[PDB]
Amino acid sequence: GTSQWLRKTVDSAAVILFSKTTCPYCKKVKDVLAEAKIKHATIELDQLSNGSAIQKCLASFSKIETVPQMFVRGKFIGDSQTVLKYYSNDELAGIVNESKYDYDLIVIGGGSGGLAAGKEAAKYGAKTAVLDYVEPTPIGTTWGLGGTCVNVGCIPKKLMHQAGLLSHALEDAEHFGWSLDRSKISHNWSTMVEGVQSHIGSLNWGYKVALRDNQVTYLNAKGRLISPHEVQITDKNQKVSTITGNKIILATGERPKYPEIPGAVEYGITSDDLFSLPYFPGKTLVIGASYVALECAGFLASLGGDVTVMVRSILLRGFDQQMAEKVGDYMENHGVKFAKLCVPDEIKQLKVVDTENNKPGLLLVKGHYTDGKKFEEEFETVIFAVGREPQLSKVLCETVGVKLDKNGRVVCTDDEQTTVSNVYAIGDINAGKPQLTPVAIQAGRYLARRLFAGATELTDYSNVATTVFTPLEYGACGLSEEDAIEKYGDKDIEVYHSNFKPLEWTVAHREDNVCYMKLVCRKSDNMRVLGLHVLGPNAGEITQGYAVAIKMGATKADFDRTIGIHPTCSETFTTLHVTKKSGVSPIVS
Amino acid sequence: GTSQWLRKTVDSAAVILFSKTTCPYCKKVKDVLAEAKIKHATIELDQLSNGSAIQKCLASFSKIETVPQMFVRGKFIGDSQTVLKYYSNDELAGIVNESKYDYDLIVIGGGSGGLAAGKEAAKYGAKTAVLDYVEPTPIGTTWGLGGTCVNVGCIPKKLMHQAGLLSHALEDAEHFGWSLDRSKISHNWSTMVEGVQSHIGSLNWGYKVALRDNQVTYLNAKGRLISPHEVQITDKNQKVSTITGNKIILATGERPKYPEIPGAVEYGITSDDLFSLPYFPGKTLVIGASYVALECAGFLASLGGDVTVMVRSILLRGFDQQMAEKVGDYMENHGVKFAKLCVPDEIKQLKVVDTENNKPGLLLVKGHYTDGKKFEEEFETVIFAVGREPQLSKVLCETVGVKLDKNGRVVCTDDEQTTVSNVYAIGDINAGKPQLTPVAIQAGRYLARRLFAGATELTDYSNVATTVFTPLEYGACGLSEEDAIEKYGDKDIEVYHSNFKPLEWTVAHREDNVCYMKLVCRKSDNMRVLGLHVLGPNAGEITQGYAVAIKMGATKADFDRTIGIHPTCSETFTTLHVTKKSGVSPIVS
Ligand SMILES: Cc1cc2nc3c(=O)[nH]c(=O)nc-3n(C[C@H](O)[C@H](O)[C@H](O)COP(=O)(O)OP(=O)(O)OC[C@H]3O[C@@H](n4cnc5c(N)ncnc54)[C@H](O)[C@@H]3O)c2cc1C
Ligand SMILES: Cc1cc2nc3c(=O)[nH]c(=O)nc-3n(C[C@H](O)[C@H](O)[C@H](O)COP(=O)(O)OP(=O)(O)OC[C@H]3O[C@@H](n4cnc5c(N)ncnc54)[C@H](O)[C@@H]3O)c2cc1C
Ligand SMILES: COc1nc2ccccc2nc1CCC(=O)O
Ligand SMILES: COc1nc2ccccc2nc1CCC(=O)O
Ligand SMILES: [K+]
Ligand SMILES: [K+]
Repeated sequence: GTSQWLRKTVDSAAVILFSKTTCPYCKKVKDVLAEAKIKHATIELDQLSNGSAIQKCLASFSKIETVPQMFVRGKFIGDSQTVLKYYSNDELAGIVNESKYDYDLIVIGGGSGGLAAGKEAAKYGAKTAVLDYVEPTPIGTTWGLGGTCVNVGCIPKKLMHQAGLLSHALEDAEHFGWSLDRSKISHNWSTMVEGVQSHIGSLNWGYKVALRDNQVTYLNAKGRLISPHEVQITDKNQKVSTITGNKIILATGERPKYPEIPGAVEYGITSDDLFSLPYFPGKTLVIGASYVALECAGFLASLGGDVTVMVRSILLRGFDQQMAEKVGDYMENHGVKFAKLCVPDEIKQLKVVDTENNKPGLLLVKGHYTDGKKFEEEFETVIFAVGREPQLSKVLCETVGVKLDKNGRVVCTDDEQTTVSNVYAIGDINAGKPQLTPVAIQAGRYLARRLFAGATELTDYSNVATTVFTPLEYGACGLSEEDAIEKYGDKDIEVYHSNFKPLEWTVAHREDNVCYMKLVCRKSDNMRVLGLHVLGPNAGEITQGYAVAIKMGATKADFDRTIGIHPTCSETFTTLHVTKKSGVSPIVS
Repeated sequence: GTSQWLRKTVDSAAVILFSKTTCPYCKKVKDVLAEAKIKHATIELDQLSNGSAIQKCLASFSKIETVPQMFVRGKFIGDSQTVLKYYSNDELAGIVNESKYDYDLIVIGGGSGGLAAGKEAAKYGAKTAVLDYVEPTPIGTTWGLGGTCVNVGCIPKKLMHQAGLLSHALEDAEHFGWSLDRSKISHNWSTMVEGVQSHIGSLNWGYKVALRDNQVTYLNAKGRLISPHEVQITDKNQKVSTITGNKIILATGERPKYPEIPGAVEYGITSDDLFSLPYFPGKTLVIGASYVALECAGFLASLGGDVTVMVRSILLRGFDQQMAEKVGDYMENHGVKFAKLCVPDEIKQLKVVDTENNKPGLLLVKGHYTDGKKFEEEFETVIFAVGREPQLSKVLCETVGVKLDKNGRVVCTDDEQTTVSNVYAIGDINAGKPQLTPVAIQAGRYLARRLFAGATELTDYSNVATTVFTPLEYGACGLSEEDAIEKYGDKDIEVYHSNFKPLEWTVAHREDNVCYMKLVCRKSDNMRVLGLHVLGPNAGEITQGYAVAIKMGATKADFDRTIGIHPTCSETFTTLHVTKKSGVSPIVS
């Protein structure tokens, strides 16, 4: 293992120093490198149990077993005397910059994964380029650096969710003694969008500054991988050039799908357009039943919108269906209409968007229900939320030899390596991985450390917690109840559950027995918690800490022995006792 | 162990059935007991690794080793034939009700611990009485069943905190696009108190119904333990009688202290009076620096109050002092005034409370600073928050033989047993234990199960998480940084930390680099997390789940391997990297 590790580490590191913490010669090299502004990885052999074995293996590359040893791009450069020789002769700059390639790393895609990977790689002296380009939506929407989450995903969706939550805060404030005339209070969509877009603008700028401050080259250019080490770039002026890189990270993400019906591309919008929409959507139809569809429907209804969701089959396919039903029931009871078992056939235009006075157009949506009844209703805005897909050319990928699956996603090893050994894929294009921002960031930063700092830690994609930011939020970590029963059998599954009522909801006259949580446990494995599920306010804050306990193998007894914090929603997890097998109601007084 | 356990279990259980899950004779006894409405504990010997040993030990009490075996108050009553004989002869009711004592359990105190203990004991057929009496405050305030938390603690404090948070929600709503004229919005104290008191009233009633539905006797009476098994009760009419009990649970809690200065008792109030105060406090002085003092000052300031806190030395003594400073700094920057290194000398009355128009009086407070300067300022309300103390007669406790410490709290074994072996103490009077509602409830329910259902599980009082519901909340679990350094030495402690900014605060134009979290870790124990600390919104929701991971022995690597939920405040715990030893700033972009 030690020999294989050392060979890979030496081959891939841009600039790396083998050192010991107590080694004055090591300190002298560190001081020279720091004076010369040369960034590098450092491995302290006296902080590794196999450090003595590593020292002996180093002689296979350098012919010495002493520290310090400095390497550049797979070549031993010297001990302390040799490094100080290069410095004193003004040779050291030329040596640490010598490469077959323009860059140690080229990241194609400046989103959650690619910016994380690029910034982290640059810290170890990898000469890094990040390419980002935002192909416009069909109506011409575009945005700045930072990817889906920053511009058209997690950040603006959660801000618009917060504007929706503040609706309920205005209602609650009267019950808690605040004197306000709600009959005279309205929401202004464009004022909210201006706020959200000013924050996004601060992130676009922040990322450009962060790349500049890490000596990363940012190119606003479309990248195409044309051979293992060569990236063709096309700038805004349609000027084409080629740059070369040692390691390549594909981090190009996905874009919204459209249904293949007349009028969809011409008259509908997607989440890409919604978060900067210059006009209030008005009476809205959301087609789809993903977390995006329900999140978007939810905040638009809480901002005073007339909202309908058109659902082909079920809500939140792949999530726990009991929890998905409760999420949708809350929405239907709080102002969202559902056209269930219904699909669209055509969108017709009745009015064009007013691009001068910022008002929506008008659309006729024709569809049909499974019962044979026609759907025909006017909406001001139609939002498709029917899935996202990667944008890689299947032909070009095959030419370079990067394997894709039938969905067009990249087939990777558990260390993000593609079938082209210097090329890696992270984030939403990595086939089979949870499509989440913190996953892409951990994958990118951990990969950068393996490539350029001799790290071994892999990303753990198991039991990744999530939250759906519907009007009543849904947090989960681990298996759905149905998936646990399919895997282990009904006889080996115990489910503990309870309704609960936030204290905040009492004086506000909100519902009893609507917030709900459950633990899905394995009887034969000491009642191991396989799945945790919570429907309630602040569900992401609730869920996150339990994700650490589940990663560690938490059992029901671990939950029971922990004392609650009172008064909280989360403390209910520490006192669950009603099982589903008992048939006793989970409702509470 | 098995023999000692069985003897204690048989001696203390009111009604207990030794059974096996697959035992038709056992089912017949269960069916008779259920028909006769006889509640009991059940131990299924085939669900215990030492069940076969227990069966053999049972013959020391019953002369048989078969199941079922039924016991009442330490006496073997019969196998299946004998129990059906008693039933068929109408003798079984008289047998299961025969005792030397009126009650199996008398709980003195109907608060967090005592109601938890009493309800749980009654489930196993313990004939239970709960005594509760609320001695009026000096101004005559009293309230109903449920104890400090329900009436004058956690429940109303967190509701008034929520009313305060909704102030900030009104401010935030304008930035998120809501059109409201804040210059015309005011708070009505009495409307909020009416809401809070209607919820408390629903809990007072709920508890009385819950005790009735568990066949618990509720006496609104002051109890005094006059011998190990005899409780003298004094009813509202000053009528005195004696009831007897097998087990006694002392669960009498604490009441606020007053400083020994002129005017304090006559003109000041405490948290006991604040939560039902019929008039707005108006310009308020809070004397003290406990979590109660700061929680109360905090919500009164957010409800438009002119509030000053008079601090003798430090804030939140016994909490992490870095975190206490940040808590107080946030308050001082958001409308709370602090009179630091100051003590009161006298309260003089300037105006009497208007009990007809619900307005406060007026008070002159005279005190002094450590620098020798006089304090002399008028306030409408003066709230003392200078500590709480138990109310047990030191003389009577000595007469029965219940040992108290120098603070008047009860000295208990790790199973809540006092120096009088049938008498137990739970909750705030249990010397050395965290004074928290969920602690009292877990202690009471776990004790009831040991007394009456043969349970062995003890309450774990280690690493109990807390939250201070100041305007910016502070959640913690485990050691303060200073206490970790005192225990293990500075060289063995590593502290990871970061500022952070809630996404909710961006568009709302709230502060960068004010919310803050840290992990206090032990270097020599695999970077074991000794203490977790977070200052930010929803800090109780954030902290609770990590308390399970800390109970399980979480390390920094456990935190790092877990993936964040985005966008949340809690996810910052999964990506901490800045150490205090590095000297690198914890501020973030
Ligand atoms: C509406 C919505 C809400 C979401 N909410 C959440 C949430 O709350 N929490 C969460 O964790 N996740 C959420 N997600 C998922 C999250 O946005 C993604 O998992 C994350 O953005 C994926 O990051 P990535 O680096 O794979 O790609 P992206 O962030 O999509 O970045 C890829 C970038 O590469 C660019 N690019 C594409 N092709 C090229 C090319 N040839 N050359 C150069 N650049 C190119 C793209 O235009 C883009 O800028 C949400 C997604 C959406 C759509
Ligand atoms: C302002 C404030 C805020 C708090 N906030 C929180 C918080 O947010 N979270 C938290 O976990 N904890 C909080 N606490 C602590 C919590 O209230 C206590 O830890 C908890 O109430 C203790 O329960 P207990 O059963 O020991 O006693 P108590 O709840 O005090 O109940 C004891 C009862 O016995 C009665 N009694 C006394 N003597 C006799 C007698 N001789 N005969 C009969 N009855 C008698 C008392 O009047 C009372 O009704 C707070 C406390 C205060 C004061
Ligand atoms: C994963 O996407 C789907 N998978 C399915 C599998 C089996 C049957 C139907 C399915 N429908 C969808 C996507 C749209 C929908 O939820 O109806
Ligand atoms: C625990 O209560 C205190 N302990 C102290 C110990 C040593 C020195 C002073 C102390 N003061 C208080 C209570 C009031 C205060 O915080 O000043
Ligand atoms: K518990
Ligand atoms: K992490």
